[PDB]
Amino acid sequence: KVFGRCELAAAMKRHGLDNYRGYSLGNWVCAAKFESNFNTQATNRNTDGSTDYGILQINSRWWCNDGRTPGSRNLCNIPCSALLSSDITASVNCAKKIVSDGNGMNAWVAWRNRCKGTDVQAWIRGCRL
Ligand SMILES: [Br-]
Ligand SMILES: [Br-]
Ligand SMILES: [Br-]
Ligand SMILES: [Br-]
Ligand SMILES: [Br-]
Ligand SMILES: [Br-]
Ligand SMILES: [Br-]
Ligand SMILES: [Br-]
Ligand SMILES: [Br-]
Ligand code: NA
Repeated sequence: KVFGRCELAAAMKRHGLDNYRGYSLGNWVCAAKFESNFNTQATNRNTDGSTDYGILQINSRWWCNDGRTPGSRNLCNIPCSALLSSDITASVNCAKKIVSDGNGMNAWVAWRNRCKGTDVQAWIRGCRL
């Protein structure tokens, strides 16, 4: 599923992402924009053999099991495929764990490089929230 901008903001707020660990809704939406362009089915293979999955491109090295990332962990205790569902519950649950890991949303390199320190409010602007 390819979410619209405000549709995702609504879903993310519903699932309790609005200011989770101090991060405003606009941050999470911006992160999704540049990670997956709002597409739940996005995948991207890393050079280390790991793979990123879903709206927030959560990686198989630490967070999910895809059964093809030698020596990796599954800290979110889910199949990586669950992160590709049109229902973003698994992605949100897992993301809450990642951002609580110590380095905040810096865990998402696209967030740090493209969202961090920007007017993130713009991403939820005009939306009925
Ligand atoms: Br957009
Ligand atoms: Br919910
Ligand atoms: Br915001
Ligand atoms: Br594996
Ligand atoms: Br699993
Ligand atoms: Br599994
Ligand atoms: Br949803
Ligand atoms: Br959730
Ligand atoms: Br933080
Ligand atoms: Na894994």
